Amino acid sequence: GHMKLITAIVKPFTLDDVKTSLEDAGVLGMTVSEIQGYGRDFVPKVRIEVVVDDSIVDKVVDSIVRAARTGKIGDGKVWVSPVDTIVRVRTGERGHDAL
Amino acid sequence: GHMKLITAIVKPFTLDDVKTSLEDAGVLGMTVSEIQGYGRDFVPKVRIEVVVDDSIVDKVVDSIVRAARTGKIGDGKVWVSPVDTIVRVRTGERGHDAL
Amino acid sequence: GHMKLITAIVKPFTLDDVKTSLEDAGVLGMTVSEIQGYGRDFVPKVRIEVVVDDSIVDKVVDSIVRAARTGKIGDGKVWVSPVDTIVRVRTGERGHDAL
Repeated sequence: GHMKLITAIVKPFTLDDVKTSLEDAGVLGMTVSEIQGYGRDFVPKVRIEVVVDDSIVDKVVDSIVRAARTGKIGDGKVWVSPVDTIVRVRTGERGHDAL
Repeated sequence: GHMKLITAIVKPFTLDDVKTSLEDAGVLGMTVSEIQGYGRDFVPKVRIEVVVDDSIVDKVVDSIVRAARTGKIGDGKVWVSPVDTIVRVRTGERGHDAL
Repeated sequence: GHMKLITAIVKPFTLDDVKTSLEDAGVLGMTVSEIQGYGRDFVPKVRIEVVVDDSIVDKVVDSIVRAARTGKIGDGKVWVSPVDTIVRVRTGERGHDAL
C-alpha cells in the first residue's frame, strides 16, 4: 500500500558508503546482489535493495544517489517500485512490522 | 492485472524445502539467484521468485515463509509486487497462459 | 507513472541477440544478472532488465521474446512491472530524462 522497493544499480566501490548512509538513517534490511551494466560494454556493478515506507522513499533515494555519485559514466540508476505486502520470515510480522 | 511477483530472500539451505512446497502446490516457474543479506554484516542468501495469480498469492507467501523459517536471525523476507503482463518466451503465451 | 521495468529471464547464449535488438531500437541502460531457472532441475539463465516508457513497452517485450526464442523448453519468461520513479545517479536526472 504505502510500501516501496528501492533498487539501486551502482558501482561496487560505493557499497560501504551507501550502506553507511542507509544505516545512519535507520534504514534496515538492505540486500546486495551482483549485476553487470554499461560502463568504461559491461562493467561489474551491485544491485542494492531496500523496502521502505513511502514517507521516506524520496530522501532514501536521494541519500543513495549522493553516496553513489562519482560524476563519471556508469554511475548507475536508482528506481522505485510498489510493494503490495511484505512478511518478515522469522516472526511472520507483516507490513510496517516487517520493515 | 491480477498477476503478482513473489520475491523471497531466504537462507540457502531452505531452497529444497521452498521448491518442494511450491511444486507440491502446482506453483511452477520458480527462479533462484544469489544474494547477500544481514545475518550472523552479510551472509549468503538466495532470491526465489515466482509469478502467480492473485488468487493464490497469500497462501504461496505463507507456504514459503513456513518452509524457510528457522526462528533465527537472518531468516529473510518475502514480498509481493504487481506484474502488469507476462509472456512465455517459447510459445508467446500471455497472462494466465504464461503462468 | 508511465515508466515500466521489463525483466527477461532467458538462455545465456541469447544475450548478444537481445542486446543487439535493444540497442538497434535505441533502448539503452540494460543490465544483466546471473539466475537459475527450469530447463533441460535448474539450468543457468540470465536476467535482463530495462526501464522504458510505456509507449514502447509492448514492442520491446516482443523484440526480446523474438530474439530469445529457440522453440525449446527453458526459453524463459518476460514480464512487465510498474516503476514509480527513476533517477540517473551521475546527473540526478529524473523520469524521462533518466531513461
